[PDB]
Amino acid sequence: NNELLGVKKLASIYRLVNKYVDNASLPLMAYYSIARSYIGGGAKTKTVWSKFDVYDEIEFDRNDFTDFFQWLVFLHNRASQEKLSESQTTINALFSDIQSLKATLTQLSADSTVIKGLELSLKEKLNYMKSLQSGEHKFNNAVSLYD
Amino acid sequence: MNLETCYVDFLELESHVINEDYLKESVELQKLISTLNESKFHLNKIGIHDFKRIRELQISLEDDLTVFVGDNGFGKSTILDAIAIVLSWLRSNIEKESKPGTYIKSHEVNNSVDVEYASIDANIKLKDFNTSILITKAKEGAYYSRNNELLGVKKLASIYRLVNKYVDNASLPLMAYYSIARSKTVWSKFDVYDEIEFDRNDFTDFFQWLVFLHNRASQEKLSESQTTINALFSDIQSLKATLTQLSASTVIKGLELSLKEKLNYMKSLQSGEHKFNNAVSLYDSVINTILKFLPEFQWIKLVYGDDDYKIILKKGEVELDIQQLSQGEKTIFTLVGDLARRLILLNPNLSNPLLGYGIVLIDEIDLHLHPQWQQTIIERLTSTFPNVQFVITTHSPQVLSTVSSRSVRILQEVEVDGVNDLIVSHPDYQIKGVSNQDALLYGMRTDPIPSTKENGWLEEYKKLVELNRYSSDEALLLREKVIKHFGLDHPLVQECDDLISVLEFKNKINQH
Ligand SMILES: Nc1ncnc2c1ncn2[C@@H]1O[C@H](COP(=O)(O)OP(=O)(O)OP(=O)(O)O)[C@@H](O)[C@H]1O
Repeated sequence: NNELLGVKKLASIYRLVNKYVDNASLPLMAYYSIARSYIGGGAKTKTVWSKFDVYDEIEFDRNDFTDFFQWLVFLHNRASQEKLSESQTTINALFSDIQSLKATLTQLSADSTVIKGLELSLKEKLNYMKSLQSGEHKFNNAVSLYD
Repeated sequence: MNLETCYVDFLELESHVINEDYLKESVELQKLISTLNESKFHLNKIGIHDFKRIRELQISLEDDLTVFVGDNGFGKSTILDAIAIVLSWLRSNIEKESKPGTYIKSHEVNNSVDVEYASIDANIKLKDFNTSILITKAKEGAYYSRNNELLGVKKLASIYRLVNKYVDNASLPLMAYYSIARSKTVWSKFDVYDEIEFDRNDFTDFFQWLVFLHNRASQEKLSESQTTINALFSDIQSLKATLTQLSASTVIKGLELSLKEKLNYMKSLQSGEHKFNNAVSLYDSVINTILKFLPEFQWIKLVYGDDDYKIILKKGEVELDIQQLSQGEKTIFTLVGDLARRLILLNPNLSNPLLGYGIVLIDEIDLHLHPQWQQTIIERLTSTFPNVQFVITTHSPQVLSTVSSRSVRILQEVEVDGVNDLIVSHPDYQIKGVSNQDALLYGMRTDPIPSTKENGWLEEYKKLVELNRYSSDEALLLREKVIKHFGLDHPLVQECDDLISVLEFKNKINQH
């Protein structure tokens, strides 16, 4: 007979902690046999991913390569969506205001004009942009993951 | 301004002038285009001879809407297939001169003893210009009606080839046929114009097409376009920074530089190709068209979540996944999406491409639809695209109550001189706004009340009551069955009791 008390007990702890934790981590197990040479040497569209998708098999072969390609494009589009929207608004406001200051300094033309007010507006925009950052604080965690 | 008169003189001018640019900009071309754009394309008449169950018939079609009502095996699908056969040849000639169209299948010929050939005739009227096309096939008859007469359609095809050869971004008529189950050249978008026939209940394919188009649209918004907007992000700022806060001669000197920068920024836009319905412009136009068709929704967008991606529709204050929709809404969604997709691509010059011209054939519109949906589909179809001709066949009486009586045709079967042939009639009343059963009785000639066995006792009890024999023992026995099946409070019993009381009072007065 086989003795499976230890594995059953250890796995029960992982399932219990996974029950009460939103994004609990799991150990990584993999095996790259000699058949990987033509895994890269040589269906319904997937829309849902999960950490248990990698747990179907312990070995690497065939369709895993295909899934990598489908996963990569999913990451790229996620970055592109976050590149647009409100992040572009701060891009337009902060750069133009900074450019407005820089040209004036370069121009050296002639109440001190409105240079102080422009600098104050730039400082306010920079402070708001810094406060708006969330998560990894570098475009959330999508662009950084792709790079 | 006759089309023929403008066409002949433009052809003569083109022949006289060898140079293409000389005739490219001239009064003859402008006159031809101007009179071509105001013409309204619509079919006028059709005749059928020895085709399937139809022996000999001539049908006149309306200019905006026409509804065919009939039973099973009455040739409703025969008429639509005949029109598709006629339009196939015109489409083939438009694509290329001297190209075969669709032939008549051998099994489609009538199986009568004395038949020899089957012929189809059609008439297309464009403002004042008229044309007619006849296609015929003989199975085994010794004498046939010569060959197909395609002379009329070749002139029209050459007209369209001429107009679109010199001036680009022209317009073409729309021909579509939404059939039943059965079963370069703007190909970058993947829409296929080669096939006239299209099938509904293919929501998966349209969903994937929408997702791929959205990804291409998002890709085009970046890269070199992001550079041009960056330049515009400073010229407008300079204009404001030079004319807004310092209003209160060196200060005015910078305005010339700012205007020079604006003109230089205009150089990049000048070196830009025409939109030609690019990926960005197609997406918003399609989405807005669907939103216009269904005003109950606020917006539609594709959301890439932390792990998944899906399309979210908002109505009221609730957000629904696209997959939560029922079968009827999916069918409407793909039908409107395909119509908008074809209309946008076929009219790249018009400011509002939803004002094109064409003919659309729909078979069994009421398939997979709740009765609450059937009562508003016609008004929305006829209001979203106001310049298209529709030919529709239907089975549901609920749809009929929303259609004017001037666009209703009824197919019957009558026998004349020992030969049974089909006939077309018209309703004798106005059926727009009437109740459901009135529409069923007048527009379909069917009994609205079933002939169930439980009904059999009802009329017998009524008849006994009307003959002043309600006190008879037979009536008393029958009342037990009726009152047991229906109940005391049912309105039908209540009116019967009212009649009983009225007759009793009349008998009391007469007796005294
Ligand atoms: N070769 C033929 N000769 C004579 N009659 C034919 C022949 N082929 C078919 N028919 C007739 O065609 C009739 C059915 O025609 P059709 O398909 O137009 O009917 P429909 O009820 O309008 O169709 P649908 O449900 O597709 O709208 C049958 O009743 C049959 O008698």
